[PDB]
Amino acid sequence: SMKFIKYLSTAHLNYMNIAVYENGSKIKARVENVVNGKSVGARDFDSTEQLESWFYGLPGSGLGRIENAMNEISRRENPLEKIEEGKLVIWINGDKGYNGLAEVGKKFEKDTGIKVTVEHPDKLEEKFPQVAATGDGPDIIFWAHDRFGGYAQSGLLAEITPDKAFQDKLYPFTWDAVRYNGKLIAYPIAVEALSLIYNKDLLPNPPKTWEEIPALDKELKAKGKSALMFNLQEPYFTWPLIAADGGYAFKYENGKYDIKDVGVDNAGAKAGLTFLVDLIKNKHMNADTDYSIAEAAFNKGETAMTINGPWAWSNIDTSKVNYGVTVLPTFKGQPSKPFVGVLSAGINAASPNKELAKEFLENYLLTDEGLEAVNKDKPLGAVALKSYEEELAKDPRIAATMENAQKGEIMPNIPQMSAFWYAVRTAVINAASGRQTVDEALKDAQTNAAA
Ligand SMILES: OC[C@H]1O[C@H](O[C@H]2[C@H](O)[C@@H](O)[C@@H](O[C@H]3[C@H](O)[C@@H](O)[C@@H](O[C@H]4[C@H](O)[C@@H](O)[C@@H](O)O[C@@H]4CO)O[C@@H]3CO)O[C@@H]2CO)[C@H](O)[C@@H](O)[C@@H]1O
Repeated sequence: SMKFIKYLSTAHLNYMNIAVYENGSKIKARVENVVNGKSVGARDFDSTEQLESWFYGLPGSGLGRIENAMNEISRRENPLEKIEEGKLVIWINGDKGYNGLAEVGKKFEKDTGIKVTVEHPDKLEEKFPQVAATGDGPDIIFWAHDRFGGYAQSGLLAEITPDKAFQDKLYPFTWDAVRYNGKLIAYPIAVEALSLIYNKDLLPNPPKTWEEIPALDKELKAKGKSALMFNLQEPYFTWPLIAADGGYAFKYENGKYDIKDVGVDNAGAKAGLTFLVDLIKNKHMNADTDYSIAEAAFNKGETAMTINGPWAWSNIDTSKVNYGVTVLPTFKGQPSKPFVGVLSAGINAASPNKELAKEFLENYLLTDEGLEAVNKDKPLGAVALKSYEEELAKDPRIAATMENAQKGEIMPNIPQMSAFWYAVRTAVINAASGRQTVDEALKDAQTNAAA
């Protein structure tokens, strides 16, 4: 879906260039490190013609104009469309099929004359609670369900009330993910869980255990390859290893979560992160690997494995790597325990388009045809819609997604999940980079999560 076409500049500036991709039916241009593929920024374009007209229209010339292009593409991507009556503004994260969703918007616009804009503003899930509070932001926000309880607690979300027959179309556990204080606060879309992704040409049988990875990396470095690369910057990707042997966010009792019973600093969590840091101290992995570096390395056949969600699969299809999707490795004999997210669509309490939003979500998006259009852009994984899931469940990659999900946990949607994530992210980066030891990083994470 992300298919490389060319570098824009004939000469690399400071080992940076602008990588131009065919992105489904659109174009994406990224400011990339030409050595490790690290992406510094990106913007979408309708077509190569629009890309060039934009580029030929920038100030400067020669390499100076490339630089200006890089500065424009690499600066923060801010919300552009403002809420208006008779329009829908949608925010969804940049790794999801937002062009497919826009196509669902076009079906809505054809039927109703209401235009539907889709954006992926940077840090949309942080921008939302600050601007929706004051009447701005989008009509509809997409994120995994863990963010939504914080939003609901602050009054930022309309209560959603699909009728019983609509509720019967989605799996009951996906409704539970978006239930907060006895109210539905979002429409569940898809069920996400990390899986192990491996190159069958480098690795016909993936390791069952994390403990095999150091030896695997040893023999692959000899052939100039890596065993495993994945995004070390976001705790979502490292959590499954941290949870495997006992780590948890909040203990869920008979009825509720106990925000005072935090488990980011127990023996299991310490063991998982220690194994992670040991991979780095032994140079099997690099503390600076982010999402783009790992993706580029795996899709070019430089590393035998990665850890990612379904939103990444079609990029690998395009790369033509002979890949498999399978259950995460065990740690200490215990299954890796990924946090399961339910991609969910909430309606802004400040939206003046609440009935149009409901109509868009229920009768356009949450249909076999609507989800397929999104899925064709970036795969959704398992979907909350039973009719569509029963067809997707025949795909072994979906079966593997659900196996990892079943070995994991649905994320809590309580307000403090935000604090938990921020604390675990700081703990992993500090332990990975050697700014802190494992024990002292997880001790601080313990503190920051429960406050
Ligand atoms: O300033 C530091 C960083 O702060 C911001 O990131 C925060 C988010 O605001 C928090 O919400 C949380 O993020 C969670 C996320 O809520 C959770 O759903 C999951 O995200 C997955 C997602 O489900 C999946 O579909 C796919 O998109 O991958 C996501 C993981 O990247 O896990 C997140 C935690 O890793 O915590 C993060 C900080 O870690 C801000 O957005 C960052 O840009 C900023 O650097």
